[PDB]
Amino acid sequence: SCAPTSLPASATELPTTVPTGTVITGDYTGSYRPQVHYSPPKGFMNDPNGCHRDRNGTYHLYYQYNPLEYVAGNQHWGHATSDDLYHWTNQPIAIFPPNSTSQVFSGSAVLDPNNTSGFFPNTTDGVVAVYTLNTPTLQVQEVAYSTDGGYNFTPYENNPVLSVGSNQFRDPKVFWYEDHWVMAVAAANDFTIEIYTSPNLTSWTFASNFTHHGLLGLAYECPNLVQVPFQDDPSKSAWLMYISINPGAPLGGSVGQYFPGDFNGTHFVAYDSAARIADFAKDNYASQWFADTENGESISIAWASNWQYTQQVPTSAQAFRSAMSLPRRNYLTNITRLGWDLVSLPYDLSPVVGPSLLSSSEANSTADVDFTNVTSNAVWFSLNVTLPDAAIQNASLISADASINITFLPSTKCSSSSGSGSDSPAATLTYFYAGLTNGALALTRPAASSSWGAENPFFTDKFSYTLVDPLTSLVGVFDRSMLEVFVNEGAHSATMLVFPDSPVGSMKVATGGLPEGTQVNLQVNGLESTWQ
Amino acid sequence: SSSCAPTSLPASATELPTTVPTGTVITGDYTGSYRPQVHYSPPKGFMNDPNGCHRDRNGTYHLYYQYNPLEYVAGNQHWGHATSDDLYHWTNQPIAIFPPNSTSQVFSGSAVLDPNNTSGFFPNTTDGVVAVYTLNTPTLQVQEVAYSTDGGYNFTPYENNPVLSVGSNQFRDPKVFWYEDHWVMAVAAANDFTIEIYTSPNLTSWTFASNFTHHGLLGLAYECPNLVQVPFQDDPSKSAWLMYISINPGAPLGGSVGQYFPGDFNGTHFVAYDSAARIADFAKDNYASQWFADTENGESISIAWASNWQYTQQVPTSAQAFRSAMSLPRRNYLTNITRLGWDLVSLPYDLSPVVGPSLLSSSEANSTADVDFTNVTSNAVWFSLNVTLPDAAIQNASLISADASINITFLPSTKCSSSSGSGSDSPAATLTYFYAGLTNGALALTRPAASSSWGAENPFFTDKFSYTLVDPLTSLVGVFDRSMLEVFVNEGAHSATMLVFPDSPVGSMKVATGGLPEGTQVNLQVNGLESTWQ
Ligand SMILES: *[C@@H]1O[C@H](CO)[C@@H](O[C@@H]2O[C@H](CO)[C@@H](O[C@@H]3O[C@H](CO)[C@@H](O)[C@H](O)[C@@H]3O)[C@H](O)[C@H]2NC(C)=O)[C@H](O)[C@H]1NC(C)=O
Ligand SMILES: *[C@@H]1O[C@H](CO)[C@@H](O[C@@H]2O[C@H](CO)[C@@H](O[C@@H]3O[C@H](CO)[C@@H](O)[C@H](O)[C@@H]3O)[C@H](O)[C@H]2NC(C)=O)[C@H](O)[C@H]1NC(C)=O
Ligand SMILES: *[C@@H]1O[C@H](CO)[C@@H](O[C@@H]2O[C@H](CO)[C@@H](O)[C@H](O)[C@H]2NC(C)=O)[C@H](O)[C@H]1NC(C)=O
Ligand SMILES: *[C@@H]1O[C@H](CO)[C@@H](O[C@@H]2O[C@H](CO)[C@@H](O)[C@H](O)[C@H]2NC(C)=O)[C@H](O)[C@H]1NC(C)=O
Ligand SMILES: *[C@@H]1O[C@H](CO)[C@@H](O)[C@H](O)[C@H]1NC(C)=O
Ligand SMILES: *[C@@H]1O[C@H](CO)[C@@H](O)[C@H](O)[C@H]1NC(C)=O
Ligand SMILES: *[C@@H]1O[C@H](CO)[C@@H](O)[C@H](O)[C@H]1NC(C)=O
Ligand SMILES: *[C@@H]1O[C@H](CO)[C@@H](O)[C@H](O)[C@H]1NC(C)=O
Ligand SMILES: *[C@@H]1O[C@H](CO)[C@@H](O)[C@H](O)[C@H]1NC(C)=O
Ligand SMILES: *[C@@H]1O[C@H](CO)[C@@H](O)[C@H](O)[C@H]1NC(C)=O
Ligand SMILES: *[C@@H]1O[C@H](CO)[C@@H](O)[C@H](O)[C@H]1NC(C)=O
Ligand SMILES: *[C@@H]1O[C@H](CO)[C@@H](O)[C@H](O)[C@H]1NC(C)=O
Ligand SMILES: *[C@@H]1O[C@H](CO)[C@@H](O)[C@H](O)[C@H]1NC(C)=O
Ligand SMILES: *[C@@H]1O[C@H](CO)[C@@H](O)[C@H](O)[C@H]1NC(C)=O
Ligand SMILES: *[C@@H]1O[C@H](CO)[C@@H](O)[C@H](O)[C@H]1NC(C)=O
Ligand SMILES: *[C@@H]1O[C@H](CO)[C@@H](O)[C@H](O)[C@H]1NC(C)=O
Ligand SMILES: *[C@@H]1O[C@H](CO)[C@@H](O)[C@H](O)[C@H]1NC(C)=O
Ligand SMILES: *[C@@H]1O[C@H](CO)[C@@H](O)[C@H](O)[C@H]1NC(C)=O
Ligand SMILES: *[C@H]1O[C@H](CO)[C@@H](O)[C@H](O)[C@@H]1O
Ligand SMILES: *[C@H]1O[C@H](CO)[C@@H](O)[C@H](O)[C@@H]1O
Ligand SMILES: *[C@H]1O[C@H](CO)[C@@H](O)[C@H](O)[C@@H]1O
Ligand SMILES: *[C@H]1O[C@H](CO)[C@@H](O)[C@H](O)[C@@H]1O
Ligand SMILES: *[C@H]1O[C@H](CO)[C@@H](O)[C@H](O)[C@@H]1O
Ligand SMILES: *[C@H]1O[C@H](CO)[C@@H](O)[C@H](O)[C@@H]1O
Ligand SMILES: *[C@H]1O[C@H](CO)[C@@H](O)[C@H](O)[C@@H]1O
Ligand SMILES: *[C@H]1O[C@H](CO)[C@@H](O)[C@H](O)[C@@H]1O
Ligand SMILES: *[C@H]1O[C@H](CO)[C@@H](O)[C@H](O)[C@@H]1O
Repeated sequence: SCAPTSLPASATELPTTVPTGTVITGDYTGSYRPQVHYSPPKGFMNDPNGCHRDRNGTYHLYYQYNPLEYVAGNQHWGHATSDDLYHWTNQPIAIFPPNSTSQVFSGSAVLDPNNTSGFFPNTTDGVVAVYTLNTPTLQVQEVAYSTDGGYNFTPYENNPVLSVGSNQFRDPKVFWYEDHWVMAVAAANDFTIEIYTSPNLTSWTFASNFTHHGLLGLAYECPNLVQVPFQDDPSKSAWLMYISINPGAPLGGSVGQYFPGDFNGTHFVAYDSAARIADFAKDNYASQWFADTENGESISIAWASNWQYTQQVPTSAQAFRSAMSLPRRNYLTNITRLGWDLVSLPYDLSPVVGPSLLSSSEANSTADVDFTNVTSNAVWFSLNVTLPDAAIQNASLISADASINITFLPSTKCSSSSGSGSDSPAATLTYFYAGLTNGALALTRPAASSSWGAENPFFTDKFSYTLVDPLTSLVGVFDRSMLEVFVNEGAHSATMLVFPDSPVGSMKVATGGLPEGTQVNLQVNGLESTWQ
Repeated sequence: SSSCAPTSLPASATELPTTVPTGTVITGDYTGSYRPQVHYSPPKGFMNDPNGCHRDRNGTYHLYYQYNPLEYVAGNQHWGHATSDDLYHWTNQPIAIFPPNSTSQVFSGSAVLDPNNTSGFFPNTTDGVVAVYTLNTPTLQVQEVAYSTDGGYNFTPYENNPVLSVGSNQFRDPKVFWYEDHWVMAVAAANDFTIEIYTSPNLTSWTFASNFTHHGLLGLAYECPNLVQVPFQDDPSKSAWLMYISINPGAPLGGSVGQYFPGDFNGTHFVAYDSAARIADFAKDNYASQWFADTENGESISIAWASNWQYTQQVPTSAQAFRSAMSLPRRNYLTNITRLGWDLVSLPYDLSPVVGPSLLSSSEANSTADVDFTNVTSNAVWFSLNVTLPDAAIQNASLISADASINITFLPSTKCSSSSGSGSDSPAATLTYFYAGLTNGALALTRPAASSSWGAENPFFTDKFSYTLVDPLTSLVGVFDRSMLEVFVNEGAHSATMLVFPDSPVGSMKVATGGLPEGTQVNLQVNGLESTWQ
């Protein structure tokens, strides 16, 4: 059969009061509902919050949650748990505002195993949440603590723990550094990340400012100050300041940027004055790193949307708005010429990988992969290309036509008669080894595939990144309404929402003009739903 | 007389010579349905970066440009030359600078007047022009000098060229200017993401002064640096220095883009006021901006190449005898905008010489004005929309309806299009702005894929661009010129250059406002523009 395109009113109707102590029940069957990404059971989700791995290995994801509407507001912290970052268990709402005229904005969570806070005299797995409380006139930082492993939180009796008398002061990311707690918090409309320190998470002292770096956009948000291992040597690492900006991103709306540098417990110093954008498309925002991971592990997740159209995407009839990105493992590397680069790769996908749909070593060919049998409507693919040494040593031996095309094509079996009726691909990827646009990689969601997408004036159709080195590896995940691509071992990555009128039913992978002796290896797998 | 511009031209108008003409102006047919009528485009062939931009002592503006006279793609670079007194009415001139042989190219550079004969080239004239440009060879990029004594038409190479080599193949686009007591060159160490600053007493001996490295967006290369002094918009007695750098490829929208840095320059060092990156244009088709040398005091005048390296060599205009047009000429200022602070202002240079008949004037709020310009033979229009919100709405924006918006749509001609079936009526370009609601301050500029078979199929021809204001939109000015739309927001605070290649020519425009607060004043003015070629 075919995934429903709209759900019964009982699956999409939202409560008039926020459920306390109860898990919100969700129908995850909609034709747009991602099957291996997190999305809330009902309602509207945005930024990931309080991300941490507990001592039993369970990942806790919290998130900005409107349980009452399909648009942003009434923010609570939703909560889901996973042991593998793919199979999620919805949990009751973790943090509630004190009244209907306040909202629980973004923040972070840490384990306090040594009871620095004083909240945990008889436990070693105390969790402290540090979050922004939004009121009509102020944004302040507050603490709440959990003794049950991060399910139920109690507000700190002397909240707030930090106010500067500002209405633009939010998204505290807290972490342990040697002998004290560090908070990175956004003085959002001043384009400043403020660094504060604390011995106990409740009394905070100003250390330093990081101001007017990289792209300003209209606000700094969701700062993450994290230590990231080197891809080619995970014994080595550097600090990275990751800043989300919204609005005012170059593609429009929201985007993440980063700065490699040094951190010494009080001051972050960037290695240079350059601006670096994390993702070359527009649906990757508010990346948050999981606290309490071990040495050599950098784990993050982002909200896979854009503030310019997140509240207008056509999924509310399927009981949700917004999904998280694939969970990510991060590295730092140097790429040819450009130097510093934030590597993003999908966190181990093995737990959701299903049957092989195609395995091919054919070069200069077109492989058609039908996945109308894959009930998840989600696929993974990996394409490796190894050029002959002669082509690496002399690039003038590569034909101008040497290229790769990947197209995701609409289902004939589950086609909508109401949409475009187009045979337009839902999504395309094009790369040129040489010619006039040498190294250029285009990722597109053709307007002709989506009535909604064509009409939305911010739903940009085409994205590109230009490689210096030849493309040697490409990995992708398509999950009903999302495509993520990872180029050259995660050197470059892009997160793109797609809302085709007809569900994707097949994909074509074409290579052509590749030099004599070029090795091509393609693998495609159906993914297994984590919700069904 | 024709009723519709030709979409394809006779082979005589498009066929390119097999040898580069010397001493002769290349003849051009400027009638194609995509040929801009108030922007500069080469008579035939392929153009890119503006070069050697300067005003001579007679008040004549000289535009040079990267020129392939032999193909409709980049290569065989010479300097083309056109002159104007007003930066709208252009006169094509013979090719100004030629490579020494068939295996070298004249890459980008700048030109200056040397009235005091610092160079030694001009013992008997105060009208000497010196061009400083990159010579590209298979293995090297070096800086060379050439001088003109006839007012910038014919150049002679300096006998001891090159004037500057560092043994690099990525070393180009020198912009030279006078600072107090010496010449300054800003030149790109392109693949090192460094602008090198050299000084010279005479334009032929250059000394290294300082580096400006790894600032703003890196892209894949730094190109065409401009280090210029720009007056304050609200106070012409004040100014600051600006480092303007083009990057290609690797721009965030894909391909090529311009960025800038406000700062201080003292003759040897440029120091940015902060570590922020600032993008000049919020669309895709504005690159290699160059400032005119030797303007009057307090006039900052620039022009850019209105294209993108990802599709400039593939745009469907070669059948109309050209590839590439320059942007409108721009008057530049610096200002502070709400919250963001420093901002490069770009406004169209005085358009009065090309303004034709008024097509529409409206004071109506919450209405739709339909403007037919099928009778405007230039197929080019200017519009200005002013909006004055009531003070109550300025002081408290929660008083503005979520519906408060402006929509501008450019619609295909019924008079010059006989096309039928799906997509036939798609707008060629749209502009949408919201005062409030979920995307408050958001301005979208789009070129619908459905309007252009070529644009839909090109994988780099991005359909939608946006910029988000902090302040309400109070002014919007635009020029549509056959195949180009440029928009200027809030007195040139924000600007965008966007190419459009609709299957049918544009014949009409709709301007709609809705949901505007009670007592909002709106003024809309639209004029046909007069062709500068015809
Ligand atoms: C993947 O899709 C792209 C289109 O997005 C294909 O690229 C295009 O390929 C053709 C064939 O090489 C190009 O045509 C050629 O034009 C040049 C002149 O520019 C000519 O010298 C060649 O003989 C040929 O006729 C076309 O320009 C090009 N389009 C773009 C936008 O670059 C690509 O071939 C596809 N690759 C595969 C493996 O399917
Ligand atoms: C001012 O900036 C210029 C341009 O960045 C500097 O010259 C450049 O210096 C670097 C470092 O010495 C050179 O990079 C290196 O190149 C060699 C050759 O391929 C390579 O073996 C090394 O691994 C390294 O990447 C670069 O070639 C060179 N570029 C140019 C155009 O000369 C210059 O040193 C700076 N001067 C000062 C005083 O800061
Ligand atoms: C650190 O950064 C903050 C934020 O930019 C600075 O505080 C701001 O200071 C300016 C100038 O007085 C005020 O106009 C803003 O309203 C303040 N913003 C906030 C969030 O308070 C602070 O002065 C900086 N401190 C240091 C030591 O540089
Ligand atoms: C201009 O066009 C836009 C659509 O692009 C109109 O926007 C919609 O406005 C209503 C409120 O009036 C919202 O509820 C919709 O969500 C908006 N659409 C989008 C895509 O955001 C806008 O009203 C139009 N304005 C005028 C003056 O015609
Ligand atoms: C709601 O709580 C916030 C602090 O949490 C307080 O500032 C505000 O006054 C409260 N509002 C009402 C209506 O009680
Ligand atoms: C809790 O810790 C206190 C010290 O603060 C100690 O006296 C007591 O034995 C502990 N109680 C339990 C149940 O472990
Ligand atoms: C981890 O498991 C232990 C033993 O089963 C249990 O006591 C503890 O509560 C668990 N911790 C968390 C954070 O769930
Ligand atoms: C945290 O440390 C500060 C500074 O010593 C102290 O004043 C404050 O009381 C501490 N808070 C708690 C809850 O221990
Ligand atoms: C951190 O480094 C800064 C210089 O960037 C220095 O001023 C400060 O004292 C250092 N702090 C510590 C804790 O070493
Ligand atoms: C990248 O190269 C720089 C030298 O330019 C070096 O200092 C840094 O450690 C390198 N980083 C990685 C991740 O290899
Ligand atoms: C691919 O096709 C190119 C272009 O026709 C040809 O030169 C080459 O032999 C082919 N290479 C492979 C690996 O099949
Ligand atoms: C591509 O290469 C990577 C690393 O060498 C490997 O893990 C992967 O299985 C390869 N994929 C294919 C389709 O051969
Ligand atoms: C062309 O002129 C350049 C610059 O003088 C020189 O380097 C190059 O060798 C010349 N090429 C030939 C083929 O003469
Ligand atoms: C330019 O000035 C330098 C330094 O005084 C001098 O050596 C050089 O000969 C001059 N060049 C000419 C062409 O006069
Ligand atoms: C220009 O300023 C720099 C510092 O920014 C200084 O080192 C240099 O001496 C100055 N040069 C002149 C000519 O004043
Ligand atoms: C912008 O504001 C800064 C700080 O007040 C000031 O130094 C600068 O001169 C201003 N620039 C303009 C163009 O008004
Ligand atoms: C425009 O219409 C809105 C209702 O949509 C109304 O509130 C407003 O008063 C009108 N404004 C003007 C200037 O007529
Ligand atoms: C808008 O006002 C400006 C001056 O503020 C004026 O130059 C322009 O002609 C006006 N345009 C309209 C639409 O009234
Ligand atoms: C969801 O859209 C589908 C199109 O496949 C319809 O069949 C259904 O009625 C609902 O509108
Ligand atoms: C979504 O809307 C469709 C209308 O076709 C129904 O099929 C479904 O029950 C739900 O209301
Ligand atoms: C509300 O009712 C619908 C059917 O109309 C069910 O799908 C759902 O489980 C709930 O009972
Ligand atoms: C649940 O909510 C959805 C989205 O608003 C509706 O389409 C449905 O009928 C029910 O109200
Ligand atoms: C669930 O119930 C608790 C009980 O006090 C409320 O505080 C909460 O807002 C929600 O309604
Ligand atoms: C969570 O909400 C459910 C709704 O039925 C209750 O059963 C529970 O007591 C808690 O309020
Ligand atoms: C230019 O394009 C137009 C499209 O209608 C044709 O009429 C003409 O013959 C030429 O192809
Ligand atoms: C433009 O179209 C004409 C035919 O109308 C041709 O002569 C020319 O080669 C180009 O295709
Ligand atoms: C002149 O050039 C144009 C573009 O290639 C052709 O359409 C025409 O036939 C002639 O070759």
